[PDB]
Amino acid sequence: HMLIAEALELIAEALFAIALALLAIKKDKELAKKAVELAEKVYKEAEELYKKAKKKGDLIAAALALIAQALAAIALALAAIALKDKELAKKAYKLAEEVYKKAEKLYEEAKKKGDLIAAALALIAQALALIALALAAIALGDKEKLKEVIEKAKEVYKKAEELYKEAEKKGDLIAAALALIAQALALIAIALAAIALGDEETLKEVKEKAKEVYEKAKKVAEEAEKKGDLIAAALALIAQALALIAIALAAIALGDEEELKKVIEEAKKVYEEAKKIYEEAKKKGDLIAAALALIAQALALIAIALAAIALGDEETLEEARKEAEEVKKEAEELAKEAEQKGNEIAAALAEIAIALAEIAIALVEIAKK
Repeated sequence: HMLIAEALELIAEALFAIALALLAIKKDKELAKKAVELAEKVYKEAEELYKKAKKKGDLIAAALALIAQALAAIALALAAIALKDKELAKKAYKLAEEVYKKAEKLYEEAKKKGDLIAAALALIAQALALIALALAAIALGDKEKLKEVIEKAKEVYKKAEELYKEAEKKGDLIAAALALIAQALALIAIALAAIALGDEETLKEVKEKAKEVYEKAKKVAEEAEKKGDLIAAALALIAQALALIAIALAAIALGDEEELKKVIEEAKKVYEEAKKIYEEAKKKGDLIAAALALIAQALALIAIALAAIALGDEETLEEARKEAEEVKKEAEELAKEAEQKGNEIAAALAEIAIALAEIAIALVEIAKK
């Protein structure tokens, strides 16, 4: 359980570098270089953790190590846009390609052994790596690289759909929710690539397919709540928020103001539902499920922030910023309670919610002036 908690801490550190790169978009070159140095350090540390997890046979810890590697490449690509550095954008592209190739081998090994949870996490690392490739290709202006992102992301979407159906037939609702997370992240990679290419039809297909993921995640959350699995229910709410982020990105490029207003309404329902799961998880003592509920709250506020910025809704933007600070304070209290009871996994997951809430705050500051 120590290798899993170590990888989750590296995930939170990678998200901290993303917020640093997002804040540099203030237009500060030295701030963008500080986010670069943190991203390369997290990438190297997660590489050593991946080798240790593979040496011990912990496929779950090895997959989480690759997820931190993909988030480190995303921060490197975001710094490339702020610095206009094509040489550094090429390095982020190369590092993201190595994560995609490593996660592909791990997904095959986990599928043959029956570990559906580890296989779903490997697909999440592939989808996150494709987001880094899309951002790096945008900084380079490579139309050939943008088309490769769309083709690879379609393979991740198809692999996650087969894994979701297999997990649903076996009753593994945790792996089924993780498979829907990889689908929503893969659609985000396509949306970013289709925007730079100006593909209206592909953006229209992302919107309808993300709605299908949103409806499937609502069914998993209701089934997990009936069985008493609050961990799977919180993961299903995370997939709901990530699917709404993909719909917002597509509605932004297509100029669908009515769809953006529906995203805010739906994301508010996910945020309120995640608050009920948090109260139920804390009452029964499930600190891992409670931390995942705060993660779903932060992602739901990110979807609200993106839609309100494109709509110019300052009242809703101010509301999401206030709720983001409330999530950050609650996660700090949960981290103290988790370490007081020796639950290092929940303590690391609470740190991920803090970094996610800081990303939403950075998004609000980006639109201010």
